[PDB]
Amino acid sequence: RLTKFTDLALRSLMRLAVVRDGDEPLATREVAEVVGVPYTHAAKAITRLQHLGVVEARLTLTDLGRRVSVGWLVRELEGEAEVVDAEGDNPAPLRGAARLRRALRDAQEAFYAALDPLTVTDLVAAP
Amino acid sequence: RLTKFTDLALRSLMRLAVVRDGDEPLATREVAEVVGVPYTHAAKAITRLQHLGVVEARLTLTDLGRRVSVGWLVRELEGEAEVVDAEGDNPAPLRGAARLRRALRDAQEAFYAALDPLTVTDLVAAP
Repeated sequence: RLTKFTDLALRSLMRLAVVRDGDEPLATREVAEVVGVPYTHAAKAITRLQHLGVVEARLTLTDLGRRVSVGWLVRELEGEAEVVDAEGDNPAPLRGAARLRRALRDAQEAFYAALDPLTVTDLVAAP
Repeated sequence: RLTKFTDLALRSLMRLAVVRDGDEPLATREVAEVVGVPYTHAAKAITRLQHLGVVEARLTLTDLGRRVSVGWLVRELEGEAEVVDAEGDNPAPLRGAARLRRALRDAQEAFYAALDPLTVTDLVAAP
């Protein structure tokens, strides 16, 4: 599974990918409603997506916002979760623990490897 | 990342892999201490590992307990977590949501694909 935040940001920019013509006014209120979350979590996602340069804030996607690999975007959004959340793991000494930790980091990289090929435009497509 | 339970069971049978000679008496009390968790969670892991046939309970590993693929074992331990935990996800309608859900299930399968090659004996090894 993923991160609740990583999820949130993905859904958010995925929704901002949707409208491309003069469809409507969309800001943090509109998208906080749309993806179905409080405004407090959606400001966090919108801003961390502005700091990663996908959202230009006057809200729309940037060209960066559309051509970016999702596996990398997930790495960047979920890596901070790997920092904050995994600091309170503190597991005990077990024989072979680090050899597993190696394997788990690898399988995670395969998870990310399957998501590196695709963009947000691939997510919200229409053949 | 993984499941707290999946983790727990892995560490448990990994510890039961350790002693193979007449080293000591090991039961659910000993291993609940060893991997550093309450007895209440460790009985759940020990039993779900007996129902998956890796632990013979008179506690040791079975031959099944040693030659099993970990990617499959994780699939089986974390799949029930995919049932219980993901029932309370209930996400809202988003354009392209199911195409993502496809991708996320795939990347997960790549995560598991990297863990399918290895056993518990590979985890607790010694070249």
